[PDB]
Amino acid sequence: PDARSDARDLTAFQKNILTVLGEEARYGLAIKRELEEYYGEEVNHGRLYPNLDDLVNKGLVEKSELDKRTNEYALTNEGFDAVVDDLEWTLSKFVADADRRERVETIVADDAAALE
Amino acid sequence: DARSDARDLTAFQKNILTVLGEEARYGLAIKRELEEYYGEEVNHGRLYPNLDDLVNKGLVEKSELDKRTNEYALTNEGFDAVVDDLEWTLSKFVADADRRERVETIVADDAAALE
DNA sequence: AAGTCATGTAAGAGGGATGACACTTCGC
DNA sequence: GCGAAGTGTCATCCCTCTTACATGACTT
Ligand SMILES: [Mn+2]
Ligand SMILES: [Mn+2]
Repeated sequence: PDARSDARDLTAFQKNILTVLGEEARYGLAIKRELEEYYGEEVNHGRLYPNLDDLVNKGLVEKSELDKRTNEYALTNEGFDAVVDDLEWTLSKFVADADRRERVETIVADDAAALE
Repeated sequence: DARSDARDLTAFQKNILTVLGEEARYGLAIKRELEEYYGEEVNHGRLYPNLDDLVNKGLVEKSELDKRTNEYALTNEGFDAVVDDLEWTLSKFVADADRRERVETIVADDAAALE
């Protein structure tokens, strides 16, 4: 399977969900909480749990159980490709100049400093 | 703030801005690259409503190439929206060494395609 | 058992898409 | 003129989010 076919028509909310899981697997309300900080507003859980179940059936996210009241959601290999594919597509269109490039390099470098 | 504008944007609109980040284009030119991204035919009745809706938000400047042609381009505010949801996904992707190595290889293979 | 936590779920509501129909303008 | 390019517009479908209500599970 190729992620492009199933990961280029997702809503911004669904793409932001996969971006979150790209950092590491989280449970339902942990994704809700880190999405809420991006938007600056509340994220109605009635919007989150259905969007994650759609992302699950498409093969982008997997659903495992921590308790049985809690589910830890994590990207499938296809889902990881979905994030990589869209990141390649943005950098393709952002790295249009030598100036644009190193703006990315320092963006990465700064994020490399943030780990320890 | 850039995140304020960036956060409230359809995916179809984030794609329009990423298109204009590469180069300022005219209406249907944007359409054709969005068709090459989606693998779909992009209804122009959907391209122009949003395009003008991004001009209402201040992220796109609608100039005029010819009396029948418009040239769309990103504003400074428009470009800062693209930068900061680039920064957002890169902060979440760069989670370890191999994710950093992977990114900089993309930018390397990307920067080599500019000749 | 009490108070949460975590998730499931549907009706109505809300907002963009579809698929046309229209105008002007350019090139031959 | 004639065809096409480029864009403007909307009725309606379409689909998602909102906004609640709902349950079982973990902690004490
Ligand atoms: Mn909630
Ligand atoms: Mn069209």
